[PDB]
Amino acid sequence: QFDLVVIGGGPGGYEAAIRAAQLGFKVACIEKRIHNGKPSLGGTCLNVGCIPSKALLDSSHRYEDTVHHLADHGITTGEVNFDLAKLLARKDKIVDQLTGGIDQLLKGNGIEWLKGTGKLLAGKKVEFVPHEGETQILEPKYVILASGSVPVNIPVAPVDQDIIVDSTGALNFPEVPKRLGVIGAGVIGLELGSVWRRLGAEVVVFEAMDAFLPMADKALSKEYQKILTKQGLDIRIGAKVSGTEVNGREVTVKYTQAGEDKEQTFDKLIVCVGRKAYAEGLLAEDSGIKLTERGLVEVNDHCATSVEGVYAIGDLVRGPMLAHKAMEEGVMAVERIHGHAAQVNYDTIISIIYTHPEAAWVGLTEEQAKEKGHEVKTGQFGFAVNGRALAAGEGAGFVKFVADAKTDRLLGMHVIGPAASDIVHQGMIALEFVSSVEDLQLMTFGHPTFSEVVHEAALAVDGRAIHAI
Amino acid sequence: QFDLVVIGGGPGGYEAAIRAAQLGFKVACIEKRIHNGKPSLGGTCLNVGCIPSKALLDSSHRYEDTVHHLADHGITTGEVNFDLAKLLARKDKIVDQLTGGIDQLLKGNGIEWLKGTGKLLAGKKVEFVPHEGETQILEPKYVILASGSVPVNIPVAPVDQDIIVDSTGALNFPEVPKRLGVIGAGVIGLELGSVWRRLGAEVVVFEAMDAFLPMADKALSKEYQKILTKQGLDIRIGAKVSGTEVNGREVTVKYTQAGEDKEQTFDKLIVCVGRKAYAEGLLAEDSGIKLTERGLVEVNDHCATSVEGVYAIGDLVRGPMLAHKAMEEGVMAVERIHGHAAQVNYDTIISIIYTHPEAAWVGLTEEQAKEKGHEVKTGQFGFAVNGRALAAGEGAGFVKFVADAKTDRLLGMHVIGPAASDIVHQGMIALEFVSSVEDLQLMTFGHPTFSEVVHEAALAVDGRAIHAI
Ligand SMILES: Cc1cc2nc3c(=O)[nH]c(=O)nc-3n(C[C@H](O)[C@H](O)[C@H](O)COP(=O)(O)OP(=O)(O)OC[C@H]3O[C@@H](n4cnc5c(N)ncnc54)[C@H](O)[C@@H]3O)c2cc1C
Ligand SMILES: Cc1cc2nc3c(=O)[nH]c(=O)nc-3n(C[C@H](O)[C@H](O)[C@H](O)COP(=O)(O)OP(=O)(O)OC[C@H]3O[C@@H](n4cnc5c(N)ncnc54)[C@H](O)[C@@H]3O)c2cc1C
Ligand SMILES: [Cl-]
Ligand SMILES: [Cl-]
Ligand SMILES: [Cl-]
Ligand SMILES: [Cl-]
Ligand SMILES: [Cl-]
Ligand SMILES: [Cl-]
Ligand SMILES: [Mg+2]
Ligand SMILES: [Mg+2]
Repeated sequence: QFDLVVIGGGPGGYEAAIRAAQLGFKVACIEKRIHNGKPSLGGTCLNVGCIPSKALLDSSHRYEDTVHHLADHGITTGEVNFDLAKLLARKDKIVDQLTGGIDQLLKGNGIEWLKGTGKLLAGKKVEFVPHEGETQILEPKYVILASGSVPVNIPVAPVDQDIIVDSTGALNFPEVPKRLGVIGAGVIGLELGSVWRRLGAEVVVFEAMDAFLPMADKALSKEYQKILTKQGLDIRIGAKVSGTEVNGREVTVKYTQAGEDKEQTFDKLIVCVGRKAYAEGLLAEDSGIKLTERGLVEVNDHCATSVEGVYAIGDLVRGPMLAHKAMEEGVMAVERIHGHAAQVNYDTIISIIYTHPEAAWVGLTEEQAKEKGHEVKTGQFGFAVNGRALAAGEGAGFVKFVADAKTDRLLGMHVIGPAASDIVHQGMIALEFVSSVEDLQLMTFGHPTFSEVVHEAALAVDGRAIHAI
Repeated sequence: QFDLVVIGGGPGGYEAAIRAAQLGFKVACIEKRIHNGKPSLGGTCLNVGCIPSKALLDSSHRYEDTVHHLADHGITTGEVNFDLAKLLARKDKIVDQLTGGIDQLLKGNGIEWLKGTGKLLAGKKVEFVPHEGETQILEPKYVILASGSVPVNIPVAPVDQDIIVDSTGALNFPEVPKRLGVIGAGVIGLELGSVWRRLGAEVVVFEAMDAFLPMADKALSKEYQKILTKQGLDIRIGAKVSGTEVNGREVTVKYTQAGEDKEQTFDKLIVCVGRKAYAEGLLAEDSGIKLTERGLVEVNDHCATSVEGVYAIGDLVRGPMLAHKAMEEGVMAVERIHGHAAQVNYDTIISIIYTHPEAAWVGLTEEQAKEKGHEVKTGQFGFAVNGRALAAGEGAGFVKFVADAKTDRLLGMHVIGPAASDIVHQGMIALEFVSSVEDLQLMTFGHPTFSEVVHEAALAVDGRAIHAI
């Protein structure tokens, strides 16, 4: 007998299950994934997404760093080699450890992991079809839909798991492709392209839109594109793929650019133009759940669906398709079910791109602030002259703040540089506390540290950074 | 002619000068240092302190990582070697670039750098004795004393800057010593010891006191001692040096620990038992400035001396001997001179140790909180299970929070691990905003990041971390 049934065992689903167990609910988490013959919790994030991509980014970064960034330190290595199979096996081991860890967490919280598929029926009943055995009809009072996402498909570039792959296949190439095409220049394509480029592939990253990273602050995307291009990442803009032709162990990409039909041949092609909500087999025709024209489950600000007691979260519903967004939505849904007015602040959700250097941002871009009626003032300071960055040999990028000129209210923070993914949390925290730019100016930041650039950027908003020319 | 005269061109002094110039004052900064044959600003921090030590820590960390932490990633190399002269030259070039940078900042701000010594005479008069030129007596309205510090000297281990060196010589060894003795297990000794150990030295560190890092939280110092010892730093607690003996190119350290007289021989010995205020040639006998006990210029909370119009900042006065403390006291002194009730919060000053892994803390330790009357609750979470840390091969250490059990007020943060120097700024900001533990619990931290360990530790304070087994 379960009070709450969660359909989906990804970041959203398992976080919700754990929080519910902490609050006294009798919980079931239904998750169908079987990864290399083992049922596995963790969703996209752990099994074929965030974690594996971060592992390959770290290993490939170490390789590039060893070949190209040791000479200035007076360090020599002679030959430098990588064994791709060992590099990939390390990633697989990390994934195994982490998915085993979540399984242990559910067991420790007294949560039952139902291995199989779940479907929401009328009256909030849930059909559980196990991998092996008798189908069960559960009758919970509450249900959290957390079915996540899958890759967007491009009909003219069909994935075959061999020459043309999606992000899953891109994390598993058995050899480094000599020529690699990547369709999509969002966070996923930039990261996957960087991994293989560092390991020796000649990479072309296609972006069909006329703009690079459209949701990022324009100053950030402009500088970031410049930085990635400088590293050898060939980002091709205004290129719309119109067809593909697989001939043996090669694939030719036909694309339109500047009104002309062009072509380029690659050894492997990655299709990563985004992800879409996945809800196949999620809802019975009489579930009573309202859908949107774009394929999402409709919810309000608190993730509540049209059916009382049924919440929907993560990549399945509106908002940035990020792991932490799914996790906090899971917690919010459970707390709401339990009567607490929990709320995710969608204006303080962090975005990170794990390239090197990293890019990260939170809050409003300069354009968004202007669009929303703010009289805007901005300020930025670079890592180029930062003592810590020079010592580390990582003097590139900057910290930019967006603020209100009338109230001095901090509205957004945009960063490219060392420790960007952890530095952006400083801005996120300041935003949660409704910080003014002055609040940050009055604080003592450690010296020498990458973080003091944050302080200098705060001073620069009012044109008074100490170390500015 | 000058409104303000600052005696000392270290972080405290030049920071004060620039702020003063921004506020419209005509400023003179008197700095005597002659480094590598020419006059140079930046003080201890830039010339023989923070910056050069950070450069060597980074290069030595690269060497160690290349020898020992590439195999797990499937990366192999030929025989790894380092050219010590070139490694040191890199550090020297970074210091030269930075010192030149400060010089051009003073000129850009319309500040006159007087190259020579300064002395506060009666009636706020200041005697400038240039290195080359006529001596002049200036009559400013305000004076800031920022003469800084120098190492503590111990007649038992006299510095010849060859066999027995202080922190300055320790940053310039012409060859890696096979056996290195380090007197002092403070931040500086742990860092200098780590540099040379990484480069091949067999290192022993003597600490006179019965405790390791007594100002740190006990849980942090305990784990940190274990980590550093396992790396190869033989940290000898309660080891009091009674004498040194130099025999040719070797030095025997005689010392007492646990009741027994012992000795060991080394190729080099570093003396870094702390730093003391430096005020030689700073004050005329009739300057009118008050003193305390050991050797500090007495000042109130705003760095005001007993003489109206005269302030004293940085290592010259009470408080943590840190660059950022000097920097903030310099800005405070200048804003007080200008009429504003500026204030430095000494309970939010960050301490960082730049070993690998890094250690960092801010606020109250668990013992300090109890001493001040708080009913204390604590929470901690480790990087060992953090996905980002596993991906990076940095899975060690933890984040620990100290908080009041009755009011939920956050009191301190203590970190060992990846990005510690930057993660600790998150705690610093939360303390500046008078954060409760619940405030941090309700925030969305990015996933996967080292920073989400902060969130888990906040939740662990109330025994509800989602990922705690
Ligand atoms: C290559 C790549 C890299 C990424 N990198 C990052 C990053 O750096 N940072 C970041 O924040 N995000 C990243 N993401 C996105 C992140 O993985 C998702 O935002 C996150 O996994 C969404 O979590 P979720 O719980 O909503 O859905 P999912 O993680 O997709 O989990 C849903 C789970 O439910 C299961 N399921 C679906 N339907 C049913 C059913 N009817 N019955 C039983 N089980 C079902 C699925 O098997 C799936 O495992 C990345 C994604 C990819 C593909
Ligand atoms: C090896 C080492 C590593 C360190 N690492 C760190 C770290 O990681 N983080 C950190 O926060 N701190 C660190 N410190 C400490 C830091 O360098 C000091 O706290 C900081 O430099 C203090 O700045 P200041 O302006 O008070 O004095 P100083 O930096 O000492 O500057 C004072 C300057 O004034 C000059 N002077 C003195 N008397 C006169 C006079 N009468 N006339 C003219 N000039 C005069 C001196 O020559 C000196 O150049 C380190 C120190 C050392 C030795
Ligand atoms: Cl994808
Ligand atoms: Cl695939
Ligand atoms: Cl913008
Ligand atoms: Cl201490
Ligand atoms: Cl303690
Ligand atoms: Cl005294
Ligand atoms: Mg066009
Ligand atoms: Mg306020």
